[PDB]
Amino acid sequence: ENEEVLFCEKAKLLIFDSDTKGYTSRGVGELKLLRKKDDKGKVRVLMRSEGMGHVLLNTSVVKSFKYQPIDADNENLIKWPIITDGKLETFIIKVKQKADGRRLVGAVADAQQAME
Repeated sequence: ENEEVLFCEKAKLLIFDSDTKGYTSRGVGELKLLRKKDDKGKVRVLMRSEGMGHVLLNTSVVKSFKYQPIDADNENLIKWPIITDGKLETFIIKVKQKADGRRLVGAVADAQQAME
C-alpha cells in the first residue's frame, strides 16, 4: 500500500441520532490517519471496527474544516465535520485519553498545513 500512518489509536465513533436526540456509539475500532507517500495532498481517516472488522469510517481530511475537541473539558472527544450528502454533520471521535485527543488534533492540523 501507498500510505503512511500519521496516527493510530483505538477510537469510538459517535453519530447524532435524530430519534434519540443525542449522540450514539456506532462502533469501536482502530482509527488511522493515512497520507499517500507520493502525494501529501491526499489525506484520509480510516476506521475499522473490532470484532466484525468492517469499515466504520473512510473519509478525506478537508482543508476547510476544523478538527477540534468538543470543548476544554472534553479533549478526548474530537468534532469531525463531514458532508453527508446535502448537509454538514459533526461526527465525534472518542479516544480514551485527553493526550490521545490532543495527538489526533495535532496530527490532523499538521497534515492540513502540509496539504497546502
